[PDB]
Amino acid sequence: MIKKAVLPVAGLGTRFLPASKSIPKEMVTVVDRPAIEYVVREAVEAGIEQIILVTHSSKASIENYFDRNFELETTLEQKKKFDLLAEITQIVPEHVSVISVRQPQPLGLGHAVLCAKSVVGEDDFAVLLPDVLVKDGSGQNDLSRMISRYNSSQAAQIMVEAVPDHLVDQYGIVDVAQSPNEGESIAMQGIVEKPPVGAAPSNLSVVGRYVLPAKIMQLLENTPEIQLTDAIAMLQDTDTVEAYRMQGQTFDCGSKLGYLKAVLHYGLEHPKLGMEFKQLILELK
Amino acid sequence: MIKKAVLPVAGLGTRFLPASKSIPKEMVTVVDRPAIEYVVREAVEAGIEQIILVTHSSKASIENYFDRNFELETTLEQKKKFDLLAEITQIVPEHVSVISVRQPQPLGLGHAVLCAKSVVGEDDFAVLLPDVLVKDGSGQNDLSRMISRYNSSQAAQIMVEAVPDHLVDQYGIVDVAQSPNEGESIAMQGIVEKPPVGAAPSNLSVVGRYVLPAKIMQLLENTPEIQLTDAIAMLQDTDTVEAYRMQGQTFDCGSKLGYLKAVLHYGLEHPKLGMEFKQLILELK
Amino acid sequence: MIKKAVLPVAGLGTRFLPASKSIPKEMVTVVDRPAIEYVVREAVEAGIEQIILVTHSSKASIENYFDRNFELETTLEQKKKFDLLAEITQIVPEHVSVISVRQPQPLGLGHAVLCAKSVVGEDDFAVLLPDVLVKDGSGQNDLSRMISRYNSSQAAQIMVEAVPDHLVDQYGIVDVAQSPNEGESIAMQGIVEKPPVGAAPSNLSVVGRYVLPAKIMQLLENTPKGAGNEIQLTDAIAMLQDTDTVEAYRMQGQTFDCGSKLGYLKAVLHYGLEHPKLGMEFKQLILELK
Amino acid sequence: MIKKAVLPVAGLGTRFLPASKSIPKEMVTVVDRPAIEYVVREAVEAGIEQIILVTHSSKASIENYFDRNFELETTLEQKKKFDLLAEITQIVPEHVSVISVRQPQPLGLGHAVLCAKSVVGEDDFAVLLPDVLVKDGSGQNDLSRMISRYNSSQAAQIMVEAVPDHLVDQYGIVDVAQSPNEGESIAMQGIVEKPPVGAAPSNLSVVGRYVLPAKIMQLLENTPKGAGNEIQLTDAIAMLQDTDTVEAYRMQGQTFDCGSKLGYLKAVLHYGLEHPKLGMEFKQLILELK
Ligand SMILES: O=c1ccn([C@@H]2O[C@H](COP(=O)(O)OP(=O)(O)OP(=O)(O)O)[C@@H](O)[C@H]2O)c(=O)[nH]1
Ligand SMILES: O=c1ccn([C@@H]2O[C@H](COP(=O)(O)OP(=O)(O)OP(=O)(O)O)[C@@H](O)[C@H]2O)c(=O)[nH]1
Repeated sequence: MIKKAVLPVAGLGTRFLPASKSIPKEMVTVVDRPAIEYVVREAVEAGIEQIILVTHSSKASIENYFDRNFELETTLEQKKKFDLLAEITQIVPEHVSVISVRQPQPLGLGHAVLCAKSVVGEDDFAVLLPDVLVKDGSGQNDLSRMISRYNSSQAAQIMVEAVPDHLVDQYGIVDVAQSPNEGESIAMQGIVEKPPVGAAPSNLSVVGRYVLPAKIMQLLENTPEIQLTDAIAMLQDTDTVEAYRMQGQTFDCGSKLGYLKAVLHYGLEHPKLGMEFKQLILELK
Repeated sequence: MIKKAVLPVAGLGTRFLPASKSIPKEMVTVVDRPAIEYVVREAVEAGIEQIILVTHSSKASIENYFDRNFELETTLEQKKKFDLLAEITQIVPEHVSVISVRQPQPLGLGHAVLCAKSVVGEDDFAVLLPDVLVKDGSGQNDLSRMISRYNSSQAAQIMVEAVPDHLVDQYGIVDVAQSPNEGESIAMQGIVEKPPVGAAPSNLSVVGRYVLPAKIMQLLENTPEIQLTDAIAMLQDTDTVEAYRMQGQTFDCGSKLGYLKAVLHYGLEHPKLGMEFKQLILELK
Repeated sequence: MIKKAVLPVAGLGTRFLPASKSIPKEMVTVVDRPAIEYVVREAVEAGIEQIILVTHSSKASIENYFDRNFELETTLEQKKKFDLLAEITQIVPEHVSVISVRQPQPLGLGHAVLCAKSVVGEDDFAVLLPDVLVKDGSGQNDLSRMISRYNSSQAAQIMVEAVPDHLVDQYGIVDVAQSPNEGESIAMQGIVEKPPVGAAPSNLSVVGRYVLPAKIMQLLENTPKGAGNEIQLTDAIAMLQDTDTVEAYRMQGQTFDCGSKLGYLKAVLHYGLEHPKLGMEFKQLILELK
Repeated sequence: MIKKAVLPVAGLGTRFLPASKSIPKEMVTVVDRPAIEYVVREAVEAGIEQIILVTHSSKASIENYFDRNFELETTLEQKKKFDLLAEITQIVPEHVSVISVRQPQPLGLGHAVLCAKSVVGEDDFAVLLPDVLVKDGSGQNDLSRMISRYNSSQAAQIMVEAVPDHLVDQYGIVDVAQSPNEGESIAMQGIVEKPPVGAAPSNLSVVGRYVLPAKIMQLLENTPKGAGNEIQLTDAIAMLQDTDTVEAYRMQGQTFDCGSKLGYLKAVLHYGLEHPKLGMEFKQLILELK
């Protein structure tokens, strides 16, 4: 049922500078590969088949990464390095397609999603914010848990995670009666942006993963900058909308410390370099 | 009904070299603008709303041309040149979208179209070969004549034009009982590629404009290189397929002489420079 | 003798839109190649060895033009188009180097030439404005003549061409005593911008070809007007006047301004006709026009 | 004294895939900036003024890094992030020029340095391999020491570092008589590639930092092996031996090979810890690991 995902990648990264000065914030290297690969992986391992990049003129290198590189391939055949040729050819299955649409101007997330309207048509769809990485410890990643819940419930889904009470002021936070269990959804009434450290209706931050109906493109055409949460509220007035509580862990690769935490955590766990990396950490003091 | 058009632009141009050495053959300048603009114009003036570029890693400059250029725009505001700012902002209507999908490898036109399968879905669609320019003398361009004929007849359409008998050997040529009139279609049985100057079943060359059903994506998955005409033949075995005979004139911007003929002909007729150009020609001898 | 040339190619090409919305002005097709090829050819046929491109972050396609393209070469081999592959491989003699340096911000032509300071060092150099094409010549080209002149005289050289009396307000024209003969120089004491139709000191227009000494870099670092128009080349040449002779060289040849849309079409026509292979078939296309 | 450095940065980065599939190896994030920033910093802190990038047609992002980004600057202004805008504006001292020349085909390191011939001219120059980071130092850095050494002695200088006896087969190691002290040089008579574990002429590894005279360009034009491995730098330095002293300089500091995936992670760790702002909070992330 849910086969399309919008990845809004058009935004420059003022928060991961100068790393992203001359390359997309999404192509910054997490262990041995760009951060966007962990996000595209996440989508594909949860049944996506059309990755829709809403992109900017400065970000060919993102499209290129999921395309074939003639000169680099046919100097891994001139040399005899077919292990590597495997790492640059088979990034996503033959049946997964990567599409591009440009965001003319940076008029917000809701505007980004709306640029995708031509491509999503009547299909429901996932939204995945590339600067957030999500790490699963099971065999069903939180995007898949969330999609199967959309599929049965037919309620829009918004991935959330609890934050310390003293930082609710840094995040979108959901208006929810009771906090659901790790892995399940509750009904939600709306999102409060950056509520003061006293007056939040939960400790559950909007993490940056959504499943939404085609309907919302209409809603986005008619908001009071176009911001997503406005269209999500407008959705309240017709349908049920649930907040999904993730089982996994997040890293904001936008913040310098969230990216250094992603390198450490994803590195300890790399198939090959994990044990040799664990070693390099031990040798430090 | 017919709202999507596939523009296969992934092919390098060995025939317009060195012009296209470091820029796409499609961005070569015809009077005062890239050749791709005449083709996108053609599609939009005939009711297209999703231009689908099947593209290559070397061709960002094509996507860029239909996107906004921050630094160039906001030094036409620092300067006070709003006539020009009009020529770089309003290339295609707000409601026309430009989509990109990459052709991994150059496995032929039929492969190019098939790369578009994710985006076309069940919709019927137009195919427009960018290195051919088409010039109309009426108020209905041959792509529009051809689309309205698909719409009523439900028969796939293949734009054709008559060639001298001594050059049938340079072109795809249609197998057709009688030649239709300029502006109308006949039934056709197949295309013969480059038949010898004796044994052609008509003098009507395949010009490089099609209207096809979604069906053909299935057909293209199952051809004996994947070449379009094979899938078109396979279509014969189920549906009627008509050859449309254009009222207009062509220029192959692929050949050095067809491009010099496009500059002359399109230049004599430029809103502003037409009369000043006509002048420059007169002054020559 | 003179081995180095600065091509300032960092402009956003506002005069030639939308053609240059998304590719350099310098990569516009004149017949069958980009304009920049005709300017590099001209330099090279005058013994220039080092082409110094003062460039902008979107002008990679200029640099790619004089470099080798793997995927393009290998598709030409696979099609056994060997003469073509030989042409797109030898764009510049093998002894010719193409360098790049960035113009950080677009502060005009003197600031652009100042950006080549480190690559020019103590050498004397030509400047070629790439938006001007200069065609025609019996033997050696106008740039060669003007260089042999800089070599003998050791006077800065500024290429000028005679314009009709009623258009001298469209041009920088030079303060000279008498107009020299075609292919000769004369001392000049200033250039006036868009002089008034009545009273201009000659009919000889500044063309966009210079031979200057390294000295000029030090002068470009000490010309005012930094916030108004930023660094003006004519102001630095004015300062050179104070210690050094400066001469106006008069072309034998004929220029074409591929900055205007209408000068571009003049060039396509004139180069088209003279094209060694298409010229005759292109004349044929013209005749057939009515 | 020594004002010029060639950074050969034209490789396709096969050792560091898929990280470098679609961005230069040289633009890989080490903590919070690309690797190339650390190599340019090092050169500059040793009085290098002209950075000469020998580059490939896909390495624009390297050149864009040391240039100004209009759209990026104007979005930083609109967000009143003025300290950041000041940082991304002054990446290199204002007296430092970054030049580019293309390596037409990938024929190895001597062919790359030969591509800088026209920009080096008669000047003596450093070569810095950008895939090697060199950290640490009490006062002036290893490259400064090695340059002041090239200045006094007028002997080609090759930076070497002591490796464990059982790994000398992973390295080019130098034929020296005695190993010098850290921060000192000694005459060397050859480098042997991956010498055998038993018998190597020292434990001092070639690091990828050189000070060479212009002479070497003429030698690089006359070293054989053109079709085998193409032009080898060690072959040209061997030929320099024939007329000129050549010395091995021993680092005070410590290198990191961001060509391997595992040397990259060493660098991130060691630079992370020493990062002037994140170091302490990054140590904190390590402690919390179990
Ligand atoms: O107009 C918009 C806004 C946001 N986004 C998407 O949302 C995120 C916005 O990325 P930003 O560039 O806005 O975030 P940042 O961390 O650099 O911080 P500031 O610039 O606010 O200081 C990115 O993931 C982007 O792709 C868009 O694509 N377009
Ligand atoms: O695999 C293919 C084949 C063809 N095409 C599309 O069809 C045309 C093929 O363009 P070509 O590059 O094949 O044509 P050319 O005129 O340069 O001649 P040769 O290379 O054959 O010598 C272009 O319009 C291209 O976009 C593709 O997009 N992909």
